Amino acid sequence: ASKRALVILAKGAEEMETVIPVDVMRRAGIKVTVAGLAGKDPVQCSRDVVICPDASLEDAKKEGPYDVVVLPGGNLGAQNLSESAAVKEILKEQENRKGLIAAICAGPTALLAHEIGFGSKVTTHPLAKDKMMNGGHYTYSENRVEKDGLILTSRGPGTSFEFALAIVEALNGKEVAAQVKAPLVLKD
Amino acid sequence: ASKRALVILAKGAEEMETVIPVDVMRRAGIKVTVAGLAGKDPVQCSRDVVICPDASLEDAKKEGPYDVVVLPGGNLGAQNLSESAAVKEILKEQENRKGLIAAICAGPTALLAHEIGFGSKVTTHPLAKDKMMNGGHYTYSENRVEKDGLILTSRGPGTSFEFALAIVEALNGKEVAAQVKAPLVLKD
Repeated sequence: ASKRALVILAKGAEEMETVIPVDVMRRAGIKVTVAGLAGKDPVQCSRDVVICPDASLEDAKKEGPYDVVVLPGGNLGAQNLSESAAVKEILKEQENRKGLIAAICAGPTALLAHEIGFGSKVTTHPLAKDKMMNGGHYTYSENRVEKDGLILTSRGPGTSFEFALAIVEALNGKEVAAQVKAPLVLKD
Repeated sequence: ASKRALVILAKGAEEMETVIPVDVMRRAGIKVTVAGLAGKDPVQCSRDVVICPDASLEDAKKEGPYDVVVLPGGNLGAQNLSESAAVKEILKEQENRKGLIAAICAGPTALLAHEIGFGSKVTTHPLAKDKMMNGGHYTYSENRVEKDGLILTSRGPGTSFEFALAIVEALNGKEVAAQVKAPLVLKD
């Protein structure tokens, strides 16, 4: 009866956009797997924080399905996610089974690379808007968190808490998200 | 001419309170050393994120002095910081040379354990107030970030961004902090 989250961690990922959702989701009782795109080895994030993943993406793929797939941002991290065939397969499968897909900052540009969720309203970091909108396949929003169908996006490192709590609310409901939120000392 | 920050990372530390200041400080051009209390080995944080430190505290101690010493929170992390003689020596030396000391959430209770900054106004997580105030050696504040002399404290994971930007402002000034803040997409 436990919900499950897959966080895909690639070199160059924004480490704040990785750790905040992982932490908050585990506070909500979600079983989170931080999976290294390139294997089980430690990942050097965009600001040189080095994180040890829980598993390789290859192994984590076999232990699906996941209730949410989470794509952190970071320009170079997002480019690695966009170029990976394994990520394409995971996201397409998640779209088909109508599971939640969540991406933050530059992370959403991987959805475009893999032709995921076309027609949805999405947000990105302001600096990633042009890239996301190439072709007009999405409708752009400037909301700090945007949820359209099964696609949940958010704008930046400073929206990471709102992003993570939106995932919790979608998976576990509003009361759990409020319970988890209170000890964090968030402003609003 | 480069400012230098020491972040002391112990088992049980709050990983969000560790990564946000490290990331934000590096965005500000500060040279940050994440030092493992127990050595160079990977550190399991409170919500099971595993971080590889840049150095052991023993080695980082020899490469001082630092313009700021940063103490993350996490109940068990803070207890490990409070019991460590090496931390006592680092903090006392930092107090003597009038360097900045920054601690967040439960982190400030290590200042009490090591008899640091008595008489200062401080804040903590609400759940750590009673512990910090044992003996009445400090004056308590409920501000999200509090700075009294060379002691800078903050309340929780949700104040981590304000905490980190206060460090940047103290070290590099208000204009750098504002420049670093803008791409983060913080609300206020």
